[PDB]
Amino acid sequence: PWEECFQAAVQLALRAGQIIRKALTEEDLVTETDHLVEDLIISELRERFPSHRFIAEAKCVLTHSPTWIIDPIDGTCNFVHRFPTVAVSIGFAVRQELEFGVIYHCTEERLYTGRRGRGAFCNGQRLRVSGETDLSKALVLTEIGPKRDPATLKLFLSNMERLLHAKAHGVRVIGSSTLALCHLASGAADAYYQFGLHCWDLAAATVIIREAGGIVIDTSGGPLDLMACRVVAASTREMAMLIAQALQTINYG
Amino acid sequence: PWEECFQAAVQLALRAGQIIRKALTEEDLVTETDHLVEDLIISELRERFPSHRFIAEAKCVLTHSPTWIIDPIDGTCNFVHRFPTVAVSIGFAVRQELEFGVIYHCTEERLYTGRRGRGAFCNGQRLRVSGETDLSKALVLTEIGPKRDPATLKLFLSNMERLLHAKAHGVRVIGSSTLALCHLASGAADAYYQFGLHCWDLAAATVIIREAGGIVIDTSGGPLDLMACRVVAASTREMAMLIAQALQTINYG
Repeated sequence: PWEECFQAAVQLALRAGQIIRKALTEEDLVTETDHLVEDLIISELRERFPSHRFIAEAKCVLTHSPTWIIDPIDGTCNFVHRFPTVAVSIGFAVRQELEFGVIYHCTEERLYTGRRGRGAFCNGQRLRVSGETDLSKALVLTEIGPKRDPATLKLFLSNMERLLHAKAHGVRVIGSSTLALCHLASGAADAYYQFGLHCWDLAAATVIIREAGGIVIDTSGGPLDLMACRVVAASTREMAMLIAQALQTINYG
Repeated sequence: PWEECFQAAVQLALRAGQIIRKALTEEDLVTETDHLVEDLIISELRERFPSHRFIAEAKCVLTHSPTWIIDPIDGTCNFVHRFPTVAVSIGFAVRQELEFGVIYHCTEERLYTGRRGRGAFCNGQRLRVSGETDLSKALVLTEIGPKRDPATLKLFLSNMERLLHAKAHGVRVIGSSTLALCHLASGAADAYYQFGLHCWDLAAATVIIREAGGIVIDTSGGPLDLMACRVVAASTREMAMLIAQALQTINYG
């Protein structure tokens, strides 16, 4: 698939961002809009492409038929706290390979879109990653998984410690893996990494991060594995490795 | 002092944000705008209030005469990386006590202003902190100091570890202490904490964080000390303590 679905996704992404931007208007039970958004998006594509499959929130089991990997609201915590960093992400795959991705920054109203072989764009502007190969001039982004047990957050702190020790020019934790991947998608950041993020968070962000220079691999260096809750994206393969090589396998799924 | 200076600060903050928003337009030597901004701001107030003193970037030595504590650009790193989170902060003090504060989010165009006894406002909207007393429902913000030696970033990771362990509902690192303090200033965040941040970073943010419920104290619980590169702000005295009590003295100045 191509064009028709891509346009449908954009329009849904936008309509969605609106309902969630609006939902943010006033004063933990607003996990209803999440549904409403996912409900809006899916009930419509499921009615326009009846043969398609849908992946959202074991479950993630990607087939060869065109499937939509959707994250109605990335950053619920931000949302529940009205911290203006939340998104809607719609990625589309066919033949078990990511075709396009659409990500809307609801409050800032930034629409990141990337179609394979067609490049990446954020509100009309064509995104290009940075060329940053030196991990000492890198601006690394990350997210603290959903866990909290002393064991998992032992390698978390240490892993961040390694990057910091690595003389890392700076690390940011914005609470929205998708939007963080979108910063890397543009000049904004030089690399992202994490464990515990699901397939619907990197589905769309990867088509973009790729269509704009960038590289998305496994926390091992190996090829990207949607099923494994782990990823490492960066401006260049150089950086993509120094980060991965310096990481330490934690365990999510 | 009061009114006249406050208006002058707003206008300078705005004009400043513009030059820096504009400076962000295109493709590490743009540490000139920093000067230009600080130069603009100071050369004008120093010409409108000749008897005033100015504090900016030992140095911080606050007197009883009206002095301006200025941070021309908070978040140079973000700036150097075009990560859309950078600010201009202008705080004003008289009688060794903070009178008002003005903070401009250059890209988002958000103008946080707070005058003691007159409350806090962000673009006309009146800010109020959250009521969050439970550290398990808190959204904590922080910043990694400018250091990197293994010792200082031993308590950093551990201190964050303690909050996380404390079952902290979430932690964010946006690279802009002022703007983070402004999120806490509004509903956005429930608490902030850090070591290694200078007096010009919390000068203005404190008048605001206070004029909106909020509390700003020392990482010890004691009263706020501008001179010490350390602060702990929060929605309520409850939270303000759990955070402080669980911290571990690091050392900056």
